[PDB]
Formats: sequence, structure tokens, C-alpha cells
Amino acid sequence: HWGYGKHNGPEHWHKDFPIAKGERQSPVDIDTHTAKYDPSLKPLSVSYDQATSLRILNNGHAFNVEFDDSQDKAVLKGGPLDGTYRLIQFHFHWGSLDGQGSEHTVDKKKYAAELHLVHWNTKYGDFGKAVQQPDGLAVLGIFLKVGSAKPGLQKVVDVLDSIKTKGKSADFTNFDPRGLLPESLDYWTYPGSLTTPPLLECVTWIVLKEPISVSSEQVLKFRKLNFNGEGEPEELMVDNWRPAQPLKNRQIKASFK
Ligand SMILES: CCCCNCc1ccc(S(N)(=O)=O)cc1
Ligand code: NA
Ligand SMILES: [Zn+2]
Repeated sequence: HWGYGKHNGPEHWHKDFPIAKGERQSPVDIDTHTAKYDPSLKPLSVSYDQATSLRILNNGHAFNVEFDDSQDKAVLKGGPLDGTYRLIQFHFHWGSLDGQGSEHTVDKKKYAAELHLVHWNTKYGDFGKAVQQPDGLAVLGIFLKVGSAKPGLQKVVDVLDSIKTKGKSADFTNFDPRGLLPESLDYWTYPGSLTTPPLLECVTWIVLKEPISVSSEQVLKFRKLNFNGEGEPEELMVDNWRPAQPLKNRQIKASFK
């Protein structure tokens, strides 16, 4: 029964998920002056040409665009990663106001939203096995700021009316996630966790330096979604973000000078 409200939100999660107070929790604040350039970091390899999107789902916490991950069709490699990570889904976190919504922050700055492209390490065979491993997942995080529209996002925005409430899904084939990327693949990276329960410490975080711009109308449509199921009292799906957690014994590395 976890969520983002006053009575079931991030301050409560530790009671059911004690790893909430663990040693490598996400998100974190990225202090740009303390992050260290790591010249040994390889360029990111984002191979999304054969990506096969299937469906979009309102799961009551966010919406997921799901992909076929039964073959190496859309994969993330390189950077800090060893091996091949398959794209399984992407989703967003966003705010009720343009000045909040991201999970990671940059020098304590909050963006309007944050895109998470979730990948799992193919050496573990399936996603459920991968989340039980310290190097099981790689999540590519991309900040959203409000300004110009992101044309590659509009197909997502267009379909949200059909998945307004928890448990609703719709066909979402032939979507190209490459249209959601910024120009630069410069990034920060650190070892972390899922940012929602069960908060498993299985994620290599790769957070892009360059935000994408989306329009006020695009993010407004995110905010019309519902946490609730159909026929239940309406609760707008907004502020579905976890705040920054203590960095503890971790260093954030930068791919760029
Ligand atoms: C054991 C099954 C866990 C399901 N949990 C999915 C999931 C994926 C990504 C993220 S995030 N927000 O860290 O990218 C959270 C939760
Ligand atoms: Na505008
Ligand atoms: Zn997320």
C-alpha cells in the first residue's frame, strides 16, 4: 500500500522495506563540483535501432512503456557497464509544479520531471533474477525541463487519455525511444537502487548531463493521469518522485571534464 501521499509516502517506506535506509539508495543529489572525471569511463553505447515497443500501462505509480526484451533488440552497453543490458521499459517521475518532479537533483536543483530507461543485465537471464544482483540493472536517467516541445514525446502524450487510471493499458507498438534522448551522452554514474519499493540495491545509475526540453502542454497532460483505479475517488498522478537520499560511502563519477 505504498505510494506518494502523506500517509504512505517516502517517509513511510522503510517500515515495509527496511533497505530504504541502506548503503546505496537512490536518488541522490549530484554535486557537480565533487563529482570526479573518470578518464577510464568508456562512451555510452545506446543501441535502440531494433527497439520493439509493445504496450503502455498505468500501474498506479507512473506509466510504463514496455518493450520486447526476449532478444537483444534495444540494448545499453559501454560507459561504466560490463556486458549487455536490455531495455525492458521506460517511465517518468514528475511534479505538480514545473520546479519539482525529478528524483535526482543537480547541485540541489530539481527538474520538472525525470525519464528512466530501465535495462537489465542479460547474464542474469530475466529481469526478476537481475534485480537480486548488485549489477543487475542499468537505468539511464534523463532530466526534463519545461520549454520547447519534445516532438519524440508527443506520441506518448497522445495516448495518456486511454490509460487515465490504475490498471489500464493500451497498445503502444512502433515507438522509437531514440526520440527521447538529448544530443549529448555525457553522463554521471554511481551505484544505487530502485527509487520505488522494493528499493533493491541493484542499479548502476547513468544520469545524462543534458536535459531534454518538453512543453508546458506536454507535462500538463502527465498531470491529468490518476493514481486511482476507475470508479475510485480521483487522485491526480503528480509528485510521484522520491527525494534525494544520503550519498554515504559513494563517489559520483563524470564521463566529461
Ligand atoms: C522485483 C520487481 C521490482 C519491480 N520494480 C520495477 C522498477 C523498475 C525501475 C524503477 S526506477 N524508478 O528506479 O527506475 C523502480 C521500480
Ligand atoms: Na508553454
Ligand atoms: Zn523511475
